[PDB]
Amino acid sequence: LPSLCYEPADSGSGTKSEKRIYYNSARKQCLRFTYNGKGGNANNFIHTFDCQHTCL
Repeated sequence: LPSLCYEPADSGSGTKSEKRIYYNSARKQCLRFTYNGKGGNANNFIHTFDCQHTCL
């Protein structure tokens, strides 16, 4: 599994409230989280398919 799949979810730093998807490596599921617009890390997908295809 790619190392980004174990990066913790990170809302970043902006002022937005975007709905994003991250891979929860403890649960082995792609779940919703809130992203603020800027920053964060690579465990941050626009769609669920992107997440499931990368980390499952």
